[PDB]
Amino acid sequence: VQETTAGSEEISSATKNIADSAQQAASFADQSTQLAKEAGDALKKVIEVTR
Amino acid sequence: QETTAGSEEISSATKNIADSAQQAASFADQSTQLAKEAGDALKKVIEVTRM
Repeated sequence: VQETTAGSEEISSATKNIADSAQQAASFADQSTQLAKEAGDALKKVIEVTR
Repeated sequence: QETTAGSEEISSATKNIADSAQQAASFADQSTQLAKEAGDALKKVIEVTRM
């Protein structure tokens, strides 16, 4: 039970690290998706301008 | 027996996160690579425009 609790404690520690890292990775993925759509909305009025 | 059942579902979850992570890391590499070339080709459209 002590062996198991020690491995369970490691799984828990890792599951927090994955859960905090993914919530910040996702937030930069939604910021990056917005800066791509924005830089696209910019660039198409430079394609319209070059035309 | 309940722990054994749980230890199977943790393995399924571990694998689902490991696969999701690998693929997402591939997509992130493919994404950073095209934002370098798209920006290099835009630092040339700025020179054709200013020309």
